[PDB]
Amino acid sequence: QRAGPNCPAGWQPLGDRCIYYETTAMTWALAETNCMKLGGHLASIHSQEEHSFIQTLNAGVVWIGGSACLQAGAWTWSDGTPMNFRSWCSTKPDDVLAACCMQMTAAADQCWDDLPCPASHKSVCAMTF
Repeated sequence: QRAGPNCPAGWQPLGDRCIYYETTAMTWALAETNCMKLGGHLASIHSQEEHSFIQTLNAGVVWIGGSACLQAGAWTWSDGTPMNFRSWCSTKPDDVLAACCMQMTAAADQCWDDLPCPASHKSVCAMTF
């Protein structure tokens, strides 16, 4: 008798860790809110190939990077520090109040590009224990 796979319940312990995914267009507001109630936040990437994962699914854009709309040139994670690895294309254009919620389109040629926040795109959430 040894009950204990990975996650507790109402989650998705794919492999070992725990991650979530959706399809219906639900931006930061719709995603983050529902995601918060679950227990986690907008997933991220490190192994790179994992980035290919969300790109392989294809279901809109993915809100993953953080946010910046109350400082002078300061981009970080959702609520921490910044990341690395990103040689898709040149740096994002502009960086004023015009955009507050970062965004990485998913057209293959769209390349990363900040957004103003309203753009109901699929949700990509991850988590651990």
